[PDB]
Amino acid sequence: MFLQDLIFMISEEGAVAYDPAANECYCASLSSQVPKNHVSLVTKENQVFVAGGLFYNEDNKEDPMSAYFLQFDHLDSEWLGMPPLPSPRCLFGLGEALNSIYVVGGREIKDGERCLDSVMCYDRLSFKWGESDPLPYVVYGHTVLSHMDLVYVIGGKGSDRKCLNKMCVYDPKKFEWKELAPMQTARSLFGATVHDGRIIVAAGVTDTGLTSSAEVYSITDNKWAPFEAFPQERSSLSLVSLVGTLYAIGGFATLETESGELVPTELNDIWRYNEEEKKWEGVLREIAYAAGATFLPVRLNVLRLTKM
Repeated sequence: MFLQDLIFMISEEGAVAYDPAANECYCASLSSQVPKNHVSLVTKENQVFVAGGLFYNEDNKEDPMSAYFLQFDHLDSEWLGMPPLPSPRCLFGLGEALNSIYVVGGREIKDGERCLDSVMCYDRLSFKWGESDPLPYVVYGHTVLSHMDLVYVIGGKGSDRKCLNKMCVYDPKKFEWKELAPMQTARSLFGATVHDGRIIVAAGVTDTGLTSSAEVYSITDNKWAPFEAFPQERSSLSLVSLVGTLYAIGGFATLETESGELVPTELNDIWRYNEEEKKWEGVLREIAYAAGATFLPVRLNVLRLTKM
């Protein structure tokens, strides 16, 4: 057998792996160890990390709260403990480059909820956390992407709590943050991925609502262009590129009830981008029930999983 590339859905309820081509769904983990509020990343080498939540640390009188840091154990479908993130922040993003995992920006969980320009780095050889070169601006709710040992920071909200069209990139070899071309539409809490060597963004919150808009960025040319709008305005949409196909998954949308009420609603649906027609197409209404799920492309041995 060879591992198969699947959509991996992570939440407090467990981990579900979905093959969107066969429409087969598998239970990858029954563990609850991932905190509801979390972010996740998969390395090029298929290792899955999660950070989030909050807990009282054993050891620190000055800063008594830390955040969980976990790594998925492929042998027993449990989450392995790691040295915790010594920073009780939220609405941050996770990146990776060279032999480090990066926790980028965000805002403080407690008093005054300061927005952050700080970057915490987990050194995978030494097993220690520490501070890396700070961002050029404070930012939370942004998306972080990792490609060719660069770490991209896209959108979010800044020091005035307004949405950003900015994008910047970190090169750890040069210790250098650089500003890249901005998006057309400022957005936070949005979906983004690298796909066929370009960066694609979709949906998001804006300063006074939501957007369905999408855009595509050429890394080579440092230029944005419009991309097929997603069919619905949403917050916290996820994009996942899986063996050449772009998928859009979940997030919050507005339900109009029979009586005309406009109610926010959380979805775990999946759509695919039809490249030939340049259109989004529904795939499933609900992968599984979850709140606050994240989604990644992950290779797994299907014969070890429980079919659902």
